[PDB]
Amino acid sequence: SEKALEILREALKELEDIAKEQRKILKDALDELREEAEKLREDDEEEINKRLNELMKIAVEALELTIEVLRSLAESALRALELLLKLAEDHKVIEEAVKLLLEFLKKLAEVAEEANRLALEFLEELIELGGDVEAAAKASKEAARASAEFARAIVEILEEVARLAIEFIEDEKLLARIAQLIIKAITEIVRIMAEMASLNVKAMSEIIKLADDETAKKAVKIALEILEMAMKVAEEANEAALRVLELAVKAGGDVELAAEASHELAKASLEVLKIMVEAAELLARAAIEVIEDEKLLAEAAQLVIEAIRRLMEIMARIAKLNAEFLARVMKLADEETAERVLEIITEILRQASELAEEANKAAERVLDLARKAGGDEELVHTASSLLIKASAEVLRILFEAAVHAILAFNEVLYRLLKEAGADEEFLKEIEIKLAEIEMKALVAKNKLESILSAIDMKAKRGASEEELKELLRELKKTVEDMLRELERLSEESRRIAE
Amino acid sequence: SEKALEILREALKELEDIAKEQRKILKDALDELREEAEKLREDDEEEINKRLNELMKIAVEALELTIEVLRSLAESALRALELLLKLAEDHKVIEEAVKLLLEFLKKLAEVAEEANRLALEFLEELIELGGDVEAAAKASKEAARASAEFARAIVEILEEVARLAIEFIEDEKLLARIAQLIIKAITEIVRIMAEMASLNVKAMSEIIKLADDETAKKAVKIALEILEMAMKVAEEANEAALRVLELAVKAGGDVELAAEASHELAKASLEVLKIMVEAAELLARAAIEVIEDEKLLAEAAQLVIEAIRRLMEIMARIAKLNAEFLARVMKLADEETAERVLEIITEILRQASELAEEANKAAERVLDLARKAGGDEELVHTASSLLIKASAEVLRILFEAAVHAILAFNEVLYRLLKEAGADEEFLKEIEIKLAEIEMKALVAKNKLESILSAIDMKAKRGASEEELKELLRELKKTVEDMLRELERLSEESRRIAE
Amino acid sequence: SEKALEILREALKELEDIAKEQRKILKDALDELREEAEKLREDDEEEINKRLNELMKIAVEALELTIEVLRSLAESALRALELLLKLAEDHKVIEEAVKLLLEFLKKLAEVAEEANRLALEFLEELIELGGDVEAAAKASKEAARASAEFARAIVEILEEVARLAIEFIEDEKLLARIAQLIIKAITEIVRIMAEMASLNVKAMSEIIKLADDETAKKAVKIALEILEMAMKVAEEANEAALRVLELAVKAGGDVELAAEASHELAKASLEVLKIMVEAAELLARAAIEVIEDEKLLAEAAQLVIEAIRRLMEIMARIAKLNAEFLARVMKLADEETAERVLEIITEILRQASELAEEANKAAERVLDLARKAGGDEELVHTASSLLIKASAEVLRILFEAAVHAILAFNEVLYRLLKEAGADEEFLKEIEIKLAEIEMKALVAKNKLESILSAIDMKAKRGASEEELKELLRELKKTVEDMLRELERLSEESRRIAE
Amino acid sequence: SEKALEILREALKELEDIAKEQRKILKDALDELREEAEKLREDDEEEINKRLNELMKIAVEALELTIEVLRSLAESALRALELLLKLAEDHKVIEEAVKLLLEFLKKLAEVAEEANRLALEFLEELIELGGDVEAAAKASKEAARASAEFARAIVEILEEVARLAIEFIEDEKLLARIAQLIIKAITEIVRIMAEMASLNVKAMSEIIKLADDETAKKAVKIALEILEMAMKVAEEANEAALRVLELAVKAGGDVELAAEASHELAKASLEVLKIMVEAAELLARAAIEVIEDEKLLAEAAQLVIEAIRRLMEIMARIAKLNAEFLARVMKLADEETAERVLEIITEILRQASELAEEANKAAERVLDLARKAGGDEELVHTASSLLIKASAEVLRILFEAAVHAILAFNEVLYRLLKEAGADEEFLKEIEIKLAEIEMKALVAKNKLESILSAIDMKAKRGASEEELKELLRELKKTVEDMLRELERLSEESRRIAE
Repeated sequence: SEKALEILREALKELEDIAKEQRKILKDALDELREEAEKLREDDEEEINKRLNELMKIAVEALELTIEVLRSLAESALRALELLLKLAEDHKVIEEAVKLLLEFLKKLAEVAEEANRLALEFLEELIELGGDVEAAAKASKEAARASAEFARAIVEILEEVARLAIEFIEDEKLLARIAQLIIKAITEIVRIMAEMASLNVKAMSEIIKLADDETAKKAVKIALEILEMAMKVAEEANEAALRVLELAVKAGGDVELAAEASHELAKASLEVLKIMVEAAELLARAAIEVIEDEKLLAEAAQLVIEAIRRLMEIMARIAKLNAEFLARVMKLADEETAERVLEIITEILRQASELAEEANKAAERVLDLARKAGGDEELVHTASSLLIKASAEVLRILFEAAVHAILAFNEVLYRLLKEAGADEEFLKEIEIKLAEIEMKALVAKNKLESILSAIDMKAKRGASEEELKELLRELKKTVEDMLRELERLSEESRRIAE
Repeated sequence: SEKALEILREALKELEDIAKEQRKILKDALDELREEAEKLREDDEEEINKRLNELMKIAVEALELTIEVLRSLAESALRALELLLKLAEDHKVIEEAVKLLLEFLKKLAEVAEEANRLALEFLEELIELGGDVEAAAKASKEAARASAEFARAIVEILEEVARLAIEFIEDEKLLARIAQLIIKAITEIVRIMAEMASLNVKAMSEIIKLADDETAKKAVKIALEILEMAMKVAEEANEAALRVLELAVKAGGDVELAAEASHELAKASLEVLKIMVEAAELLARAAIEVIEDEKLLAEAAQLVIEAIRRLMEIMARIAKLNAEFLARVMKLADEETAERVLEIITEILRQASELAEEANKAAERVLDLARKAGGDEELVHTASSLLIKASAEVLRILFEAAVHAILAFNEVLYRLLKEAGADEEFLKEIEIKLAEIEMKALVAKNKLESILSAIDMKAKRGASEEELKELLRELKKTVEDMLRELERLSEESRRIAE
Repeated sequence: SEKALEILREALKELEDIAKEQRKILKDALDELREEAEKLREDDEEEINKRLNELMKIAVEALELTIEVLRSLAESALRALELLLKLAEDHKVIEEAVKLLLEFLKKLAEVAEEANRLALEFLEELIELGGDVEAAAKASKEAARASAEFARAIVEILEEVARLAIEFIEDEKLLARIAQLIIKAITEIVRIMAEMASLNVKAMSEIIKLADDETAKKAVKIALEILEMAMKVAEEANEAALRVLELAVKAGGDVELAAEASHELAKASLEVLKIMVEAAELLARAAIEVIEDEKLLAEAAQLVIEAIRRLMEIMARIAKLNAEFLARVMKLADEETAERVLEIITEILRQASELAEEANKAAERVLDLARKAGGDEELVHTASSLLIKASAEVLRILFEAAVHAILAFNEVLYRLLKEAGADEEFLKEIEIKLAEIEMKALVAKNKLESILSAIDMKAKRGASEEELKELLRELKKTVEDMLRELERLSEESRRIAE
Repeated sequence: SEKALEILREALKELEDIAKEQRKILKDALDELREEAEKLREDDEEEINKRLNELMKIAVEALELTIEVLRSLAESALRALELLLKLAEDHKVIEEAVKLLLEFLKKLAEVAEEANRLALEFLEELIELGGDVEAAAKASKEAARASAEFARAIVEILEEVARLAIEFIEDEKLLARIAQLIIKAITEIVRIMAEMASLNVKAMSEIIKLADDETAKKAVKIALEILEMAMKVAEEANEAALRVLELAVKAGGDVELAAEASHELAKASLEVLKIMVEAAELLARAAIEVIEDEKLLAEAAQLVIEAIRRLMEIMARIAKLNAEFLARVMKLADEETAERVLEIITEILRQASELAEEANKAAERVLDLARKAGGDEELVHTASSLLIKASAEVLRILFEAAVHAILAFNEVLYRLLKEAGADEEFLKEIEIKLAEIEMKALVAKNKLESILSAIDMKAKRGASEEELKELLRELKKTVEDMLRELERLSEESRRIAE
């Protein structure tokens, strides 16, 4: 039993050591490359303009190779855990092995972040030397894409570890613990990936300082591209984490603990999307302060606006998906953990609305920094219209999620009353009051849709921004009023019940 | 029981209210757009020529959006009925709920027609201002296409309501009532859609007044296009209505009542195709009186002729399809409701032949208005040849339907005699006389095909129109004589039977 | 019983009457077209050059339409027989009905041949007037293609009648009679189709008289195209006839009678391919005597050579397929009908070899008429090489068929000895002598392949024609010697048996 | 029994005779072609330049035809064996028949090699006459491709014979004998095919002597192409031979004998890949000594380097595949034949490493002959980098195979201990020590991957060749040390066991 845990501990220690040695090998090769570049700095314009691009290309190739080595190390660690699980029938050693393997994959993603940071700081030391700016930006984007690929591979290995633990586990007290531990590890991986992407965006922001109008615009374009792919990694980590929590719930893992795990996952990923908003806003600030035009200025500002639009949409989508998972788990849960899950869903949706509002403040700050820098006016108006439309979309989706939570909680109240052997006429009265809840909820949803339609009509027509802000304030008042009324009606249904 | 009916009544009242409020929102936004256009009328030629097109584009976007809101309201009303059906085991409340929901979907399609009328009257107020004519026609066609999409969505929701009523219903007296009520609602929807399309064609007819020869021809082209898509909606409404009547017949719904429902459906849809013929004829009159050419005149006249050809063909197809459904239901029916169904089929085919003849009179009026306005002669001859061919095609198809009705009635007489335990030699004599009926029917069909072939030969060769009219009179005499003879032979078979 | 036969007789009489009336309608319309053309002959060069082509196009449209009417009549007659078969349990009336329906489809294909002859004689009366030659040839090819389509439709209706007779029949004495009657009808249909194609080729041969070098070459090209599609109809009629004979054999139809039916089918289709060879040779004679060149002369001669190559190949393929069917039926047959089937297969292969040799004489006559008219020499050498290769291919295939017949007869002798309860050691000696037969047969086949390879090597190298004729004489001597030896070895095996 | 063996002996003697006669026919036709060419040599420049190419084309057509005849002979011999197997229940005659048929297919491939040699010597006698060089090279490549197609057809016939013997055989002592005999025959076929390809490469090497720089480069290109397709035939022969050995093992064929058969197969195919390396090196020597340039010289040298890269890769792949087969058969084998199989795998991997090192020496000799002849420097550096990468790849793959062998042997030791009914705690200790073996093996594999990654990083960066040679020496030291340590750990596990 414990001897298998010690053998896996030794193998994971050796894999951590080889990962550290591979990072040192990357640093050595990057140092050699930088020394060659510095030696060539003294010894034509075309010579430098060509060799610096070749050197950044082979340096990104070296980073991609070290990412491949680290991913192979991760797969071998997963295979080691697979060996250990087979070699063990006990639960204590199994849980200890999963904890140790999650720690190791955390350290491995940390080494990968250090390798990415080395590649980007070397690209900076190269731009010091006078290399290209479009080529440097492209090499940086390739670095970030290989890093995001490593993040996805680690997420899949974490999902496979969760699946092995589910398959070779017969208890709930421990299986839900493994669920929450795997979820903590996935949030850690996505935080490290978002940190890598934020560092790469800051590097592009320090690159655009010495670039031509068009070259700076291309740099901003592919910096928003790397932010888009980091967002894709965040969404994929969320989906895999939620798959893991669904598997355990399916296997009987504690209900309230899985609810707390999904809440913590939603919180961590909303913080990740917030830090990506922050990175995009810093990039937009630098672009506006260096782009130096009247047309490409507004073009880069509008492109950052599309990135923030996608950030808002992904915030809303992750909030809706976690609210729906909590709704299913509520459907399965209990008399009182169901109300705890409804309260937790309300918490997650309040957090998502707050972060969507912070994203709107970020986009408004970017559009004001584009106004003060004197950009195109049509582009700025279109960006403001797009943010009004996107904020309305987030209000719509979060309201739909809250209504779905209220419906699921009412259905759980009814399921509890039916299980507790109440009267038939009484249960008919409860099911008709729940039908009332659903009718008024559908009506509220379509009323929200109608008011959103009116706002979008005025927006595409080209209304003033102050006007749309007041109209959106009205829509928010209406949606909050309708949620409060629907909650009051559901509570009166519950009171009629008991 | 009744409480669920009242809850659904309240939800449908609120959905009717939100639909009315959405129509008011559309009117408000259209008023704002029209005021902006009028304010710009006073304040370049390019400025106006561009902004008026942008304004018509965003106004049609507003109409498309209000159609989307109304369709979402329809889906939510269907979901409300789904809730109510589940919440009810009683038949009276179920039937009352279906009646109320059909009334609501009638009012919803009415609101959609009002929204379409607003969009078209606004496009007219815009052409008053001097916008484009091709762009105005394209915006009008987009409006009509979104309206036809709403009509199809309502038809599918009606079919889903009929299917829910079929699934949650255990009786024939009431289930056939719901069948005929859903069919009345589908005829109402298709009448409203045809009215929207006729109004849009009249709007295009009032547009072509101030358009260039080619611009007027493009306007006429896409007005016939909107008539084609309204015809497609009529055919789809027929197919869905017939699917609904087949489902109930399958479930045991009264036979003679389903026959009366299919007869009324055929009658209403033939009136719809008649009003579309009328709209196409008015459009052709206006085009000929404004196109002002010798080549594009005949081109627009020939295009209206192709539209009338398609109208004739769809009249014939709907008549054949309803005659075939009545033939199947006859196959299932009875001793005497079978003869009632044969009489009703004769009525439907007489009505279809009368409306095909009225369509031929419409096309002849259009070709005479093209002759008097001095158009191309080859195009007019080709149009007359196409109408002779299409009228012959309708005669062929309606005759095939009548023969199929006679065959089905004879088969029902034989099935009745076999069920009533008659002799074996006697039943053999009856089945051989029915084989006689079928032999002479096949011969009659191929004789009609041969005479039609001779007419088409003379037509493609380029015969005179008076000549083809006399030859078509001869073909009609022959087909009526053969139908009378086949009916007499079948009646003599029935007399030999009893 | 007999009353159903009389009712079908009446329906078929009426369908024959309507077919005759449709032929009269075609003659009337063609007469009207020819009168219009003659009236225009007196009343520009472009006027005539355009209107004559339009008139031939609409005349071929009239022919295609009359073919459609005749095919619909055929389908209705099949449906009448279907009614009659259902209406009858007796065998005598069923057989009489099938005989009458085959007679009717014979008369229908005869009317179709008369219609084709009318269309082609009208195209001739038009070329008298001075129409195009390429357009006239294209209209003639379209006429022949519609006629071949009618021939295929009739073949499929004959196959369907054979299948109905098989399905509704319980005896062998009569079922094999119906098999041989359907086969006679299919041979009649393919003879009529080949006659239509030969008449069309003769019409093209009388057209090329007044055509330009290139126009005459195009006429010859598409005349060989119509011969190719008539060959396709012959092959398809063979395949459908053989499918019919296989079905009956499967159903227990007399074995020796099915063998005689396949022999007669092979004989008739070999005569059909012979008459197509004759038509191609007449076309080549006319082309060579009118093409009047040194390059296009040899081009048309080489194209006729490719047509004759395809004729040889299809002769060989039909012979092989019928020999294989007889081999299967032998496998099923008997002690002595098996030897009768082996003798009949020898007869069919002798007939196929004789007709392949006649095809070679036809191609040699064509190449001599191209030599005497002074054509290109490379093309003539390539044509002679292609005929040597094709004659060698036919020798190979027919020898393979004869060897397959000998193998099947030996296998039947062994099956008979095993069924008749002979000794085990004795049956082992017989099966090893049959293995000897198969070994030496495989060796003979590959020796034939090797000698054919040597001839083809010398041919592609460009050997003299007299030389290849002597080498082919040697290959024929070798194949006949090996067949005689293999037959002697099989007969000695049979003698060792008994 | 024996009589069937004698009948098959007679048929195979006749097929050998016809093959010999076909070779004589090819020689006769080639002699005639060469005489025509010599006669034309005396009797324009364009005349010769065209007719010599036409003559080489038709000569390669003659060779392709003789290959087709020989393949048909092979198929007929397979069919003869199929007859004989059916005709025999005894094992002695069956084995004698398979031995005789393998001898015959050996003689047939020998005749095919003689035909290929005749075609190539005739192409040489033609280049004596002054034909093209690109066309001669293309004709030679077509000859070699048809020869490789014949080699593949023979390999498939050998696999089919092995499958027939497996299907109609009930014993292991004899079935494993047939397995090893079929494997010897497949090694013989692949040796003959490699000899044909080496002769063709030598012919191209004697062709490039009188070719233009670009023409010589094209000749070298397609000579390496024929070497590539001969390598493909070697790999396919290996795969089919291994399929055959797997089938017998599946059927119960002796285990240790199948291991010896796979070892001998691997040895023979490694010798084949060695002789292909030798042919490529001779071709590169001739090219460098005749190409006479500074750019195309290095281009041809780099192309030979890619061919040697593919040779190294295929050596490694065949070694890995045979080691994996021996690992499976070990998994099935025994207590001591398992250690014999581990020793044999060590032998095969030592042989594969030695031949990969010889391939590296060949490529280094080619690059030194390109350095001394003064070629491009970038191309030579890229070739040296490619060989360092390929040698590292072969080290990686062979080490993976050796580790897989050690894992399989440990698993067999554990399976033996579990079968021999040892204690449960004892078996748990053994399975945890085997888990130790697997952990340290995974760590060793990823350490090898990391060091290989560092070498490839330095290589793509453009390190010096002496430097990479020392780094590769270090990687080899590390891999040998890790294999020795893993073997010592496994042996200590086995000692703890017993």
